Amino acid sequence: MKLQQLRYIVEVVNHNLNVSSTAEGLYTSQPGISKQVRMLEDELGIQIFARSGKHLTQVTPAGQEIIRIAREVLSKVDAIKSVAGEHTWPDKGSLYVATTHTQARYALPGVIKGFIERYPRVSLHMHQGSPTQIAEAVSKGNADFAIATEALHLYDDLVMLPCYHWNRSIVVTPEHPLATKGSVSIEELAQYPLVTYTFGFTGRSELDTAFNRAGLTPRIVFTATDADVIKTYVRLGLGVGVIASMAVDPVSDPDLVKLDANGIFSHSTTKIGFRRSTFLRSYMYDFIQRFAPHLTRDVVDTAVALRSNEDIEAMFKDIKLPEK
Amino acid sequence: MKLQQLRYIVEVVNHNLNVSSTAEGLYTSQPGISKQVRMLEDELGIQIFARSGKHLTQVTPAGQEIIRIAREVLSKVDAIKSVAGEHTWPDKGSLYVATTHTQARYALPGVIKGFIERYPRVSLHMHQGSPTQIAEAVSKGNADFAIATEALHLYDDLVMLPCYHWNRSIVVTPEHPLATKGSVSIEELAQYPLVTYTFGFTGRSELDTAFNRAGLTPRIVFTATDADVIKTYVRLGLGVGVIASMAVDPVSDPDLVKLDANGIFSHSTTKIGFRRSTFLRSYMYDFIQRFAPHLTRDVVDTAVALRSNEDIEAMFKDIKLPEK
Amino acid sequence: MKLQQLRYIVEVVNHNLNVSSTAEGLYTSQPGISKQVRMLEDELGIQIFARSGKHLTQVTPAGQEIIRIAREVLSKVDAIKSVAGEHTWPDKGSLYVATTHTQARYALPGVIKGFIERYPRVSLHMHQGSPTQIAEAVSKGNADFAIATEALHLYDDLVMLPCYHWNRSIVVTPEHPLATKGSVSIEELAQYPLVTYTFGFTGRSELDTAFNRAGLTPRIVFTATDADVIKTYVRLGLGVGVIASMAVDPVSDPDLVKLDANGIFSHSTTKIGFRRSTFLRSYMYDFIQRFAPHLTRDVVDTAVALRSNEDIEAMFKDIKLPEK
Amino acid sequence: MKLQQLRYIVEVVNHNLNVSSTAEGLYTSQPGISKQVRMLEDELGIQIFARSGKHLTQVTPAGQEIIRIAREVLSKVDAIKSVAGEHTWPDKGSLYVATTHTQARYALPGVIKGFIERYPRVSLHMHQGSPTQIAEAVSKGNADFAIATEALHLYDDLVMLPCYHWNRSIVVTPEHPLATKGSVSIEELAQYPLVTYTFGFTGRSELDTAFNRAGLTPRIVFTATDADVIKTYVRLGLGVGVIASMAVDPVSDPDLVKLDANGIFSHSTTKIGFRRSTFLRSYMYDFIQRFAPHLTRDVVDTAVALRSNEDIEAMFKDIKLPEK
Ligand SMILES: CC(=O)N[C@@H](CO)C(=O)O
Ligand SMILES: CC(=O)N[C@@H](CO)C(=O)O
Ligand SMILES: CC(=O)N[C@@H](CO)C(=O)O
Ligand SMILES: CC(=O)N[C@@H](CO)C(=O)O
Repeated sequence: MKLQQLRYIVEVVNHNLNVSSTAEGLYTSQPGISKQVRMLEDELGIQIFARSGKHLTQVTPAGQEIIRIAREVLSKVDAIKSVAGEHTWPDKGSLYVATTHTQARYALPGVIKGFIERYPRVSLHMHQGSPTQIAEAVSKGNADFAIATEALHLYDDLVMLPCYHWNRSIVVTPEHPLATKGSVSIEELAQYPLVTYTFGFTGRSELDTAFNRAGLTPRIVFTATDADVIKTYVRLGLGVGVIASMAVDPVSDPDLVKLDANGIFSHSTTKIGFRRSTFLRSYMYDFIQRFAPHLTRDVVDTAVALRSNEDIEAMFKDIKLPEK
Repeated sequence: MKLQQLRYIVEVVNHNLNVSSTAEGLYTSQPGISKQVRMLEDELGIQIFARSGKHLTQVTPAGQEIIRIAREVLSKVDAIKSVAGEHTWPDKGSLYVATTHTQARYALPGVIKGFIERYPRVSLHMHQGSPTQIAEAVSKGNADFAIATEALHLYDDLVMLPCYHWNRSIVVTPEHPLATKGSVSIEELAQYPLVTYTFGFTGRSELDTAFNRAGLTPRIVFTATDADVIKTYVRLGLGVGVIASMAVDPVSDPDLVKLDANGIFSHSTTKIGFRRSTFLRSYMYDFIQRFAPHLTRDVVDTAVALRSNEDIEAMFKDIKLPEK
Repeated sequence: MKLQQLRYIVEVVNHNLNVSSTAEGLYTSQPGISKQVRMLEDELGIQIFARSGKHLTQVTPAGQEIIRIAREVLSKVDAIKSVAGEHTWPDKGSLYVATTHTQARYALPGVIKGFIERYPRVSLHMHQGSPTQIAEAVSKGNADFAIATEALHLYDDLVMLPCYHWNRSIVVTPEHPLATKGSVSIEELAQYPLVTYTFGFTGRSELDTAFNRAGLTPRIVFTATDADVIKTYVRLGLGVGVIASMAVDPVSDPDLVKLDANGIFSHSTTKIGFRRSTFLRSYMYDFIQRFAPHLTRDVVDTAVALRSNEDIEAMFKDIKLPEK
Repeated sequence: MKLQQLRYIVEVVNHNLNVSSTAEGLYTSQPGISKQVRMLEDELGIQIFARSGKHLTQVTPAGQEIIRIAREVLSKVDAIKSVAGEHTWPDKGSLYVATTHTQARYALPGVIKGFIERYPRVSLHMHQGSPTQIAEAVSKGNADFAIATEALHLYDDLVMLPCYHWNRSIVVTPEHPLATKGSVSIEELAQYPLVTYTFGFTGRSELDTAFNRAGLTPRIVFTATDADVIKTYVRLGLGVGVIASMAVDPVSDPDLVKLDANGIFSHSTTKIGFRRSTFLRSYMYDFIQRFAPHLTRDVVDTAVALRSNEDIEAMFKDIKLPEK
C-alpha cells in the first residue's frame, strides 16, 4: 500500500462517497481513485466500501477501522513535515562551570543574560559547592572552569586568572546591638555566636588568621555552604553572620543589616581557573571576558603561555582589579 | 513523501546506519536507498543523518523526531493489514514473541501447547535474548509482544502488564562448600567466583542493589545470556551460579544443588507487553490470558486505556500475583 | 596495624589518590603518609594501590575490600567518641547534615529554629549539594545525616527513612506562551528549551522516565545544582523551568507562574538517613522527629534493626505520608 | 585512641577483670595495661571501670557500650587481615564471545574446560543470539569474537576464519509418520508443518534455496532462536523439526528421532571472527586454536594481514575441514 491510496479513501469519505466529486478536489479522474481503492481492497482482501451496482453506499465495519487508522497515518505524516529544524536544538557545544551560589546569583545573571544572546545554541551548566568541590569538578573533568572565591591552594594544578577582589561583611538583624554601632572590633565579634560558611574556618583561611592573631577562639553555632542559607538563618537568635559583602545589599535584604569588616579580615580574590590541557572554545573565551573584562583572548593566551601560576602572579602583580 | 521512504530511514537505523547492510537485508540497491534518503532530507529541509564521507556517523536531533514518527506511521500501516486479517480469517495469523531462554523453556511450553491446540492456523515465533535484546526486538519490528523478566526500565515505552514475581537461587555442585551450609549470607557468597547472566550486573539490577547495600564487589568468572549455559558451566570448576529458581529442577537437574536466596536478592517481576499502536486481535488476548490468568480481555483493555505502567500497577495493588 | 594508618589510606581515596593533597589537608608530611601506607601493604601482603612510578593510578580490587572495611573501623572509632560525649554531657555536641538548597530554605528553618532553641549547645552544619554530593558527604564522614530528595539508589548502603512525598512544577514567566494555556502535555513541553537541575536528566530519573515513555528527547539549554539559580534564570529568556513545586511561592515569587505537572512526572519521596555504624544521640532522634513527626525513637530503632530500605517503606504502607 | 587500648579494654573483660591473667595471655606487663586504660579513660573523659583501691571491680554503664563497639572495631581489624589476596580476582583480562546455544553447549563445554584451567583469572562471557545479533555484538564492541554458524554475509567487514562444516537433520516425535520412513524427501517434508529457527527462512538461506528450487512453499508453525527450544516444542502434534545435526543425539535425546536430510539441503560453514582493529592477546589465540586446531597463531596473523575476505577462503582451499 502507498500513502496516495490512503489519502484517497479518506477523501472519498470527506466527499459523501461521491467519487466523481472527490476527484475534482484532488486534480485527477474517477477511474483513477476508483482503481487505487480497488487495488487496496484486493491487497487487504476485504471491502472498505459496500457497493450497490456502481454507487458506493457506506463504509463497511472493517472499512471503518481501516479509515480510522488511515486518518492517523496522514496526521503523523504532516507531523513529520512540522518537525522543528536543527536550529531549535542546543547542540553547538556546552559549558560546564563550577562556582558558588553567590557567584552564580550576583556576579553572573548580568553576564549569563549577555552570553545566551551571543550563543543561543550553547547549553550552560552551573555546578555549586564548597572549594573542595569546585576544585574536584575541574580536575576530574566534570566542569571546564572553576570560578574560585577562596582557598585558592586547592586550585593548584589549574591555570588561575584573577577576576576581582572581595571582602566579607558582618550581617545582623535590625534589632541587633551591632546594628547601630561605630563599626565593630574582632573582640566585639568573638563575643556573639557566629553563623558563617561550612568552610569558613578550616585552619588556614582569612577567618582563622584574624581570630588567631587576636588569640580569640570563636563560637560557631551554625554553618552552611551558600550565603542564602546563612542570611536566612540570621532571622533567629543573637547569632552574627559573616559572609561576602556582595551577597547582601539593602534593596533586596531589608530585614538585614550589612556592617563593615574590612578592618577585621584581609581581602579574598575570585579567580577563573581551568586545566592547562583544555581546548578553549570560542564561547569559553567569551564567558571569561564577560565575567571579567580585562581577560580578553590575548590576555588569557599570554597567561596560559607562562611556566606556572607563580609567573601569572608576577604578570598581574601591579594590575589593580575591581573590588566587589 | 512515500511510505517506501519511511521504511528506508527506519531500516537504516535498524542496521546501525550501515546502508549496504540495509540493502542486502531489504533486497534492493544501495544507490536506490541513499537516493530516497537524500530526497526526503531535501523535501523536509532537515539533515536526518550526520555524515562523515560516504559514511553516516549518527542520527541528528531533528533526525530523531523524524525517525520516531516514521516508526509510528509504519506500525499504523501494519495495524491496517492486521485489522484486515482479523475481519477476514480471525483464526489465521502469526504471533511474534521476544522473551528469555528460561521463559521459553519453563513458563511457556504448557501455555504454547494449549494455545496451538486452540489456534492451529496461528504460527508462533519466539525470539530468545537478553532484556536489551527483547526491547530491541520490539523496537525493530521482529516482535509484537515482549515477556520481560527484569530491567523493566528498558520498556518504559511499552504497555506492560504484571504476570508474576520471581526469586533467584544459588546453584553449586553437591560437592561444593556451600551445599551443606544451607543458610547463605551475601557476605559468604561474595567470597566465591560468581557465574551469572551477562546482564546480571548492569549497575542497577537486584544483584547490583544487594552488593552495593553490603558495600561488596562481586567476583565474576563467567557469564552467559542463557541459564542452561550457566548451569552446564557450573558442572565443572568452583564457580557459584546465580540464576532464576524456576530454571533448575530437582528432577531435570539432580547434579546441581539449589540454595535459597530470597533473603539476599529482592524478587523481580515478569510482565507481558506490546506497543500501544498494536492492534490486538482476539488470539492475542487468548495468549495473554493463557500466560497470566488475571489478564482477561477486560483487564487488558482497561490497562491499555491508562497512561503509565505505574498506573497499571495501581490496578493490581489489592491483588497478590503468583510467586514462581 | 595502627589506626593512624587506616585514616591515611582512606583520606587518600578521599583526595582522589593525591598524596600531597592528603598531606596539605591533614597538616603533616607527605612521606610520613607514603611510608605508613607502604608499611601497611607490607604488613598485609597486598598492594592496595596500583602504581606507575611514584604515582597512584587506582585502588586494587583486594585494595577496595580493605578500604571499605577501614572506613567502618574509623566510623566505629568515632562512635566511641560519641558514646563518651553522650554519657559526659548529652545536650552538647555537633550535628552535620547534608541536603539540598530547597530543603535548607523551605523545609528546615522552622525545624532548625525549634532545634536550636532546645539545643543551644549543639552546633549545626548544613551542607548543600546534588544527590551525588550528599551521598559523598556521608561517605567521607563529613555528615551524620543525609536528607535526600531523589536518586535514592545513591543511598542503598544507608538506613533511609521516608519523610514525605513531593512534586514538580513547570515554571515560566507570566508572558510565556504556556502561562495562559493552562494545560501542558509532555509533548507540548518537549517543544520548549528546558531549564532544570544538573541531575534532572541522568538516564534514570523521574524526568528521564516521562520522556522515555513518550519517545522524546529534552532540549536542555541550562542546568544548575540550585533551584534558586534556575528560578532567576527563568526571569529572562524563552526557556521553561522544571523544579520542585516547593521552590516557588505566589508571594515569595510573584514574577513567576507555576503550572501543574502532577500529570506529567511521577512524585518523589524525601527521606532522612545515616550510616548504620553511626551512634544515635538523644538530639539526633530529636532532630529526626522534628523533621518527620511520625519518625519516633521507637520507629527509628525498629527501622534500624530491619535489613533493607524497602522493608522500611513497608512499614508506612498503611499510612499516607505528607505531600509537599 | 589506639587499636592497642581497644584490644586492652576488650581483653580485660575476657579475663574477667583480672589484669594479671590479661598480661600473661597477651604476653605483656600489668603496669602497661593499666596505664593504657587510664589513658583511654582520660581521652574519652569518662571511666570505663570502677576502682577498689587499685583492683578493678565492675564495668560502667557507658563502658558497657564502649566495649560493645570496641569488640566490633577489633572484629573488623581482623577482617582486614583475612582479606583474600590479589589472586582470587579474575582481573587478568576478559574474553567476550557471541555465538549460538548449539555452539555453546555441544561444541564448547570441552573447549572452555581446557581454556579455563590454562587461564583461571580470565573471565569468560558467552552472548547468545541469532546470526544478525551475533554480528552486531562484535562490530559494536560487546564481544571480541563471534563464532558464526550461518548467513555469513552479515560478518563481511570482519575477519572470518573457517572452522568446520555442518548439516541439518529432520527431527520428529517417535509417533510421527516420518519416524520410520525409509528416507525423506523435499516434498514429503513440505507437506508437513515446519518447526525451525527464527532466521531459518530469510529469502536466501540453505532452507530457502532448497524449497525455492523445487517450487515448494513451506508452512511454518513455530520458530525459536535456540535449537533446544525447537526440540522441546516438538512434543506436540504434526510439526517437523529442521535443525543442526550436532544439536541432537539419540543417547541424550531418546524422545526424538533424528532422520537424515543431506539430500534436501546443502551444508553450512561455522566460522570464528573478530574486528580488524582488535588487539589479539594470548588467551585470544588460544581459544581460536582449541576450537579449530588449524587456526594456529601464525595462521590467524597471516589471515589478518591479507587483502580481502576473498583470499582468506582461498588460503583454506587445499585444507579439508572437520565435518560435524
Ligand atoms: C564572593 C563569593 O562568592 N564568596 C563565596 C564564599 O567563599 C560565597 O559562596 O559567597
Ligand atoms: C524468570 C526468568 O526467566 N529470568 C531470566 C533472567 O532475567 C532468565 O532468563 O533466566
Ligand atoms: C524537594 C527538593 O528539595 N528537591 C530537590 C531536588 O530533588 C531540590 O534541590 O529542589
Ligand atoms: C550448527 C549451529 O550451531 N547452528 C545454529 C543455527 O545456525 C544453531 O543454533 O544450531
